Amino acid sequence: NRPNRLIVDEAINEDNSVVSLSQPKMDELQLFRGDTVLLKGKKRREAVCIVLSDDTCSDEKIRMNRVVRNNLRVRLGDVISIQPCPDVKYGKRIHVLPIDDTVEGITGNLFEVYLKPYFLEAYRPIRKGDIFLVRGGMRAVEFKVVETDPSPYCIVAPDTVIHCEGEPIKREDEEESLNEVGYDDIGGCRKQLAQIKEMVELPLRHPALFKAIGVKPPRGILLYGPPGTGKTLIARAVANETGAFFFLIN
Amino acid sequence: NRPNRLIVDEAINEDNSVVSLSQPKMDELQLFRGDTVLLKGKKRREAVCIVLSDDTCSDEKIRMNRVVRNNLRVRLGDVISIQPCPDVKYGKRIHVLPIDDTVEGITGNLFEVYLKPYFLEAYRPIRKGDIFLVRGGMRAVEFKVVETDPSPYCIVAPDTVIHCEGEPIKREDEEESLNEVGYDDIGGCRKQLAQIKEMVELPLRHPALFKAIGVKPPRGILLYGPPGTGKTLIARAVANETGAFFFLIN
Repeated sequence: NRPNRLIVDEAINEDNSVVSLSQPKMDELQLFRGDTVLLKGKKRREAVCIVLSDDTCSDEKIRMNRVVRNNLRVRLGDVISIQPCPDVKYGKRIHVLPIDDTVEGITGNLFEVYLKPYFLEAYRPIRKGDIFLVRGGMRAVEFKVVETDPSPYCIVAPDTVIHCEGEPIKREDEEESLNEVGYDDIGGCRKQLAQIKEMVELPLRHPALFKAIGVKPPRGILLYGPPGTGKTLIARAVANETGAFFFLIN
Repeated sequence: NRPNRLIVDEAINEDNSVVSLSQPKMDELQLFRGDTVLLKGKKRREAVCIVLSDDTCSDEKIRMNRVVRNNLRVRLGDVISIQPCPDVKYGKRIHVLPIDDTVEGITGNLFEVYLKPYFLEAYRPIRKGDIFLVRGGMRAVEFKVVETDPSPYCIVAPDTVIHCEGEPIKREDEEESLNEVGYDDIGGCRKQLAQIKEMVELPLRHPALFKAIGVKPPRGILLYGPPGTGKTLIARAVANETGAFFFLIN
C-alpha cells in the first residue's frame, strides 16, 4: 500500500524547515540523517524540508509544524506522499516578499531582523510559492517566496542574492493565515486536548464514518476551569485545525 | 543626538520662572548659577527661564511646572532644546494684559496686588507670548505677556515700570486652562499615580507603537478606596496631562 504515503501529525521540533519520522520507517524508505525531501499534498502543492529521526514518533505518522502543513493544504489526519529530492543545488537569486497583515505597523530592514538570522548558516531549502514565518521584533512576520533562480526549489547558500522589493503583498483566500490560533498556541491542557481531540477527531474529519456506523457522536462539550487557561482559544483552535466552521456565541 | 536636547519631567519647584537641571549636566552644557536659558519645543515656540541645580533630577531630564510646560505647548515626554543665552539684558518698560476668565469677580489695582509683589526683586525673565500665573487673594489670576520693550526677551527688574492697559484678552485654541487638573493637583496618591502613569503612559502617548508592537496594554483599570479621595480627579488629570481625549460616564 506504498510506505511513502504517511499521515501528517503534530511536530516536536517547532522549527519550520524540518520533518520528523521514526527511524524504523526511515530504514524502509532508505533515507538518511538529513536529506532534502519533497512533500506533495492536496491541491497540488510541494514543500521541501529536512528529515530528522524522532524516536517518539510512530511508523505511520509524520511530524510537521503548522507552517509546512498549511503549505501542503492538509489538516491533521490527512495522507501525504513523500519522496527524496537530492537534485537540490545552491540558489542564486531569490525573490521574496512579506505579507501585509504581518508587517502592518513595522518597517525598516526586515532582512537584518528576520531573514539574516534565519539563514545564518542554515542552508534552508525553499520552493517557489512557499510561506515561511520568522518570529522577531516581538511579533510574527510571514514571507511568501516569489521566484527562485533554480526554480522551483533550491537551497539557500551564504552567497545567495536575496531580492526584496519592499512591497507588502496580499493574502489569498485558500491561504489560511498562520496568525490564527492552532494547537501550537495553547498549553497547560495536555490531558485535556487529548480527550477533546479524540472526541472531535473522527466526527469532524469523517462524517461518512458515523453515518455508516451505529456509533453515536457527541453533540455537546462543556469546559470547566477558572477564567484564564483559554477555553475560548481551545474550541477556536479545533475549528481552525480540523477545518470546521467556527461560530461563537458570546 | 545632541547632548543639549532633554526631556521635560515633573517639577519639585512649583515656581513659574525656574528650570531644574542635574549637576553634571550643567557642566557639560556650560551653564552658570543663574544664567537665563532659552527653551524650544513643538509648534515652534520659545521660552526664557532661570536654570538651577537639582540633586533629585536626572541627567537626561529637566524639571519644570505646568506654566513653562504649557508655554512650550509640550507634554511630559516631549523633546526640547535648551541653549545658553547670555545676550539677555535688563528690561525697560513692559506692557502686559490679564485674561478675562481669571478676573471675573475682582477689580481695582491689579498691579499693586498681584504684579508688584510677584516681580518684587525676583528678576523674572519673561518673553513676548509667555503666559505666567500669579496666585494670591485666595484665587489665581493669569497674565499674558503682550509686548516688552527689549523685544523679544527681557528680565523684569524691580525698577522696571510695569504697565497695565486693563484690556481683557480672548482665549486661544491651544491654550489649556491652568485652572484645570494636572499631576500637581493631586496628593496622597504617590505609589498610586506611579503605577497608574506607567500603565497608561506609553499606549496614550504613542498609539502607533502598540499598533506596531505585539504587546498588550491594559484596557481597564479599576479604582478602589472610599468616596472623597478624588477618584474622578485622578482620571481627568491623566487625560489633561497626556493630551488624550476625556469622556465621563456618570
